Amino acid sequence: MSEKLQKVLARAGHGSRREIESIIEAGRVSVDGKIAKLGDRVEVTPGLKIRIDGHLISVRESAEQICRVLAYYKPEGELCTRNDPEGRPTVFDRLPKLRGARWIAVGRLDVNTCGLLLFTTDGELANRLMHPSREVEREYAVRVFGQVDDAKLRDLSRGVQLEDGPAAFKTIKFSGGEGINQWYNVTLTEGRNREVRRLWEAVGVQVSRLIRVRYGDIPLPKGLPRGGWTELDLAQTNYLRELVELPPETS
RNA sequence: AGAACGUCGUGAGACAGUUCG
Repeated sequence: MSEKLQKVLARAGHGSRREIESIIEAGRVSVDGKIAKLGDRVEVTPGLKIRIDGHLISVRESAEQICRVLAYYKPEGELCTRNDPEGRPTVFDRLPKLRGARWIAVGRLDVNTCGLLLFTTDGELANRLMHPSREVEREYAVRVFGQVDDAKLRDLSRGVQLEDGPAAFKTIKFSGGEGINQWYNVTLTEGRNREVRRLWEAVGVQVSRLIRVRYGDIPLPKGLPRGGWTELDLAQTNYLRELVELPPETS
């Protein structure tokens, strides 16, 4: 009943897992006064003393960790990265400051794509939401141009061959016309690169606009400005946890 | 082949990884 040291320290807000591995590898991290090595595990208990460069780090048990969730209306022009080699804007730039924890992005969006991005302090929740084993729904509003008929919708639902293998939309619903364009709401239960655009392209349809409008049981909040965040309340956080079989928080 | 982040994993490697660039 233990965890890799870098998992614990990342949860505590002291860097990413792999960043922390570098610090461990450099002999800078100790447990109970003894230098830790890469791969070491610890069991968080009240008296455990983990230090980085001699400085004590306050840590928490995994199951008792802070589980906050934000809904963010990700705007075009921001990257889903914590460290862009080129220094371009990121989705983390305006999120509220946290100590003793950090925001984890639940998946990524393309820079030029708008829509809902969840963040959470709880990396178990994050992975359970992202990993396709639990088949969490991602819903997009898609504006397309091209011939579409029920046969095409059938093909997209039953599986088409993409460059990186078979893929299918889980649901597809016509949501309205506009000009020489139609809107559809579609869902996927995985998240391959540009998958929504590439599915439509595979059946000869081009995508002019693409907005992520729901992740799991959390819709893009009504009235949330583009580029704005809002924090989910306890009930909503618990609903999201329950979706991926995590127990509810009481706080 | 340029990166990020989670999750497993005494470090060798992994995921039904994530709409990265």
